[PDB]
Amino acid sequence: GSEIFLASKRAAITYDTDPATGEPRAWLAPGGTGNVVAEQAGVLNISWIASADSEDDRRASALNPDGVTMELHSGREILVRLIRHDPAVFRNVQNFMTANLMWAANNYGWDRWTQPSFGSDAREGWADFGRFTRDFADAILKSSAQSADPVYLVHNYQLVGVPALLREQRPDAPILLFVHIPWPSADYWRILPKEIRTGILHGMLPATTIGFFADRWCRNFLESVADLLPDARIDREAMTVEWRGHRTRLRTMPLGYSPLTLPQLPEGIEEWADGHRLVVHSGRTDPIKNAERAVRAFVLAARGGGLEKTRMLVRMNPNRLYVPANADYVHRVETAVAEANAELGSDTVRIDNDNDVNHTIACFRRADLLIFNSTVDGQNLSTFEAPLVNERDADVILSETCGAAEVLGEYCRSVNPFDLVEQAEAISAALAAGPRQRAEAAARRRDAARPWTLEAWVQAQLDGLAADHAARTAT
Amino acid sequence: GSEIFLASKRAAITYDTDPATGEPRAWLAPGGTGNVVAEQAGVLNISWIASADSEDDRRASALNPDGVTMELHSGREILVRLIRHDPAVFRNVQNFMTANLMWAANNYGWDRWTQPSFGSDAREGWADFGRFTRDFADAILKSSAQSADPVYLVHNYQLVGVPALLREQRPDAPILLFVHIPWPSADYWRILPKEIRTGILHGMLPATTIGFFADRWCRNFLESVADLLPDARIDREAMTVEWRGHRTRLRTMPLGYSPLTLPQLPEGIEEWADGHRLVVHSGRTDPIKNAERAVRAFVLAARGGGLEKTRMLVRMNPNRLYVPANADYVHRVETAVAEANAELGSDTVRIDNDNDVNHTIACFRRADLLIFNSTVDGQNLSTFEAPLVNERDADVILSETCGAAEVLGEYCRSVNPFDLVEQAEAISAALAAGPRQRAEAAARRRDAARPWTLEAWVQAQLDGLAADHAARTAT
Ligand SMILES: Nc1nc2c(ncn2[C@@H]2O[C@H](COP(=O)(O)OP(=O)(O)O)[C@@H](O)[C@H]2O)c(=O)[nH]1
Ligand SMILES: Nc1nc2c(ncn2[C@@H]2O[C@H](COP(=O)(O)OP(=O)(O)O)[C@@H](O)[C@H]2O)c(=O)[nH]1
Repeated sequence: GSEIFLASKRAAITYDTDPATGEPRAWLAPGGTGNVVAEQAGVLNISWIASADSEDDRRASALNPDGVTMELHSGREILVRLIRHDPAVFRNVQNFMTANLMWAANNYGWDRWTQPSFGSDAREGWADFGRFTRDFADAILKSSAQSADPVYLVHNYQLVGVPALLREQRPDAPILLFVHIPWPSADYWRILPKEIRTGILHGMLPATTIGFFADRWCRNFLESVADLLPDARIDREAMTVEWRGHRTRLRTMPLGYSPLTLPQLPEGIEEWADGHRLVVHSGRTDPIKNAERAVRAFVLAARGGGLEKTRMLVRMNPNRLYVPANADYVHRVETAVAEANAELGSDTVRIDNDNDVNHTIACFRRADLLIFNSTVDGQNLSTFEAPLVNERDADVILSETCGAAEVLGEYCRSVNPFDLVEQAEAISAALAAGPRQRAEAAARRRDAARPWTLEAWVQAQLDGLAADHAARTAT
Repeated sequence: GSEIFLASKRAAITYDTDPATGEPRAWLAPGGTGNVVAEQAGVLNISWIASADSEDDRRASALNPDGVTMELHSGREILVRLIRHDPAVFRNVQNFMTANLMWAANNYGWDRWTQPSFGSDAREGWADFGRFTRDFADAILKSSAQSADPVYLVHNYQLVGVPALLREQRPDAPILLFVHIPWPSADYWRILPKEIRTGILHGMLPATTIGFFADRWCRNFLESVADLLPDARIDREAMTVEWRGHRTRLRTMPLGYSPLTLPQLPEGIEEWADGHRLVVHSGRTDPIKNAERAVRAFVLAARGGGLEKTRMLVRMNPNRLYVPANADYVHRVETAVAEANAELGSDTVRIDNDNDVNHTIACFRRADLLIFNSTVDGQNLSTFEAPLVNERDADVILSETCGAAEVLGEYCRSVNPFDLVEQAEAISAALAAGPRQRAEAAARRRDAARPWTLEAWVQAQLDGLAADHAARTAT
């Protein structure tokens, strides 16, 4: 029976009051990673350590300092411990991860000619990240003080410094670090200031296993290590790092969707889309989602004819609008949608900006063509969800730089996300395709997407960690 | 006796009139590559094929379509053949090579989030590049039609398509291709439209040898091949590619300086610099030269004290001012220099913009600190010339992303060109260093730079090509 200690940037908890008694309730959101880990076979118990990121979170942590036991179905339970970081440190590290710095570092945001220019702001953000990293390590370790053989699962890029600190106190523990975002090319990674580009590698490599969604990110990580750490010896075939006694295995662990996640359309959208084939692009208000280039490509396609009764919905998820790169991205999309309507006709392209996840699934079902043309994406789960719920045999245009292209690229229209001509031709070809060809393609697409569930991904992590821990013990 | 056929974008020829007779003269500029190749031992004769890029070049070409024999010293000669391309095709290919496209592709200019967006303009530029590529191949082959065992030396990025066309007609010939600019990471190279990113590789790989200035570019090239061509088999150790029968060797061939290049200062500059230590940043009007970040770093250093009697000259070489990225780069430097003077005092930082190699060498000699902090640079020969002529024991700040850092990085202050804090600290430390420490460092620096001459680089090319041709013949 494994004793699991899961660390992640957030533990999705819903806070409200009971509709009958009014007593305050806090219970876990279904479909989380912790809820799935607790269901696995070799799991005796599980603790979930995450950050307090709301005012409710701060009360819950202060009022239950060592963690609260939350009941799942089937009589399972998790000890959820929320860390109350320093407010000033937390807010700076949160800015440290946005496109103001670290997001642009791992999601290919800088042109090098004009950006970035690291000042004292980067040195202070890095110092605050260290304090934030120790906050997690001490909490994880204190939560696992009484465990004989704790198993550590460290998720999200915010925790890349945690493995070294865990290994410092627990030399023999299995430590998995999983990064949900891409790893950039060695030349791109070393844009970062020296203390950050090397210090981040020093924090991850003591892990037993480092997991990414895609082979490409594992490859770039290995090249970044070989480039920056001369005493490190990499093996691209075996996917391993040898560094100061640490043996580290790099693993690709693709994720697709959670069945528990898979309603009506947003207000006005159904009537607006009536009588028209509906092109749908969906994604967060993040520059990587590439909705501006999608809109331009839809215009280049419409100039080629055949799109007279076709409209485009740019479904958008508001997130971190306070980041200049995100707001600018919305502004650039709004411009392109304005110019698209100014040439093709009023109400040809529409933007819908909201958090209703049911509205997005409703858009997935209605779509006649799905565009997921990210400039880069750690994986992009929407490109798995959308074909699985779409009952219209919609084609899928998928960027080759999405992590999901390694799994689904053969079953989609794979495109260079920077080439408007190629993307316009894919839009035109996808809509010219007949009903029978689209139906057979969508069946092959759904079959390729179905196996990549949350549970299989968690099983991949545990089995993978178990095997590399056995290996690291022998070597 | 080898029969050499050198191809390059330009053959530097000076046209004017005799000061006594007035008859028009056309003779080769000393120190060119062709003049040095003709001087080697195993060279019986040599033909130099290049583009006509002036009106004098066009009249010279029209009047000698098969080439004009130009006399060198010691009774040697080269057949210089200038190609008269189609003006509309030529002008489009020149734009194809500028930062409007291909320069940004190999010199890391795009942020991916907002640039680039390839339209029909890229498809047409590529078609014109093909026509331009055939112009060179037929000219090279027609110049080598009567040669029994021709040796082909193809220089400059404009000719990356030439090796395949030569190999098409001369299956057994030694073909060297040398690229003077960096090769980007595989993830970055594949920004380009599919027909370009693969078609450029298809044109390069039939070469017997592909040469770069730095190990990093050879590595990135190999990774680009392995990523884009599944039938290609690379060997990172042996530095080779196996593709459709072609055996291709990748070689690093560093170049430093030409002794023939190594006077009066620019007007006003000597008096302006009198009584002050002079920081000197020199480079073309190209965004990669990074003069904007150098000026900001000089300001961060000056805020730390110790620079009260120090001034900095941003020496600039106008080149392709018609390119938006170059003009914007000049504008951004002017802004930074304006704000530097508005904070530290009038006439602290000065820009000197003109094309005069003698003025730049004079600035090299006067400098007390040299900054060559390129965002990226294929090699950067200025970082070799400047310490070799500087008689003031000036320190050298050298960007780690310059190809020259592979040779001189250990002997300079190597910096991350994007970190203003690190670069400011290097400026401060370089100016705080005492006379004796700087003198021993400059002596070691000159000793490391001295062997990398033009002649040694040409010998590297011929010896390297000879060895790879013997290997390719056996296999
Ligand atoms: N909360 C919320 N989630 C959404 C919305 N639209 C889509 N989603 C979900 O967010 C996820 C998108 O993740 P992914 O495509 O990997 O891109 P990410 O933003 O980088 O995680 C999918 O599971 C969607 O079902 C929305 O409006 N609100
Ligand atoms: N024609 C001309 N050449 C210059 C000037 N200033 C410097 N140079 C030379 O141009 C060369 C610079 O090359 P390099 O540093 O490799 O950068 P590149 O411009 O990208 O090739 C050096 O040989 C300098 O001596 C100038 O004002 N005019």
